Amino acid sequence: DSIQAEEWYFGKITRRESERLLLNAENPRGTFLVRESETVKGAYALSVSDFDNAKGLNVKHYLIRKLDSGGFYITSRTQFNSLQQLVAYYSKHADGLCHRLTTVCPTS
Repeated sequence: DSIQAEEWYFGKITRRESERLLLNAENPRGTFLVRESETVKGAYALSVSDFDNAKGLNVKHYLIRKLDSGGFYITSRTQFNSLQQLVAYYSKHADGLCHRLTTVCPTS
């Protein structure tokens, strides 16, 4: 219920560590996690594995903005009341991302 209970929530890990976890060649395309942003205080980052036509296995990082008035978004036109809801939504369809979210990042 709290974000801290969610298996895809890794909290305060670095961008480099997110890539280490996500770049496993075993992870399906759209393997993901959510971490605290290291660039924007109080924001989150959605880190997603991908297979790029030119660069092969790569990780894409999307900034999730947090509103003081409540709510989260990658883009202000598609807002959610929780990170849980945002994850559910992007798990259904890419809607802009490199791929829909498919697999919770296996751990380390």
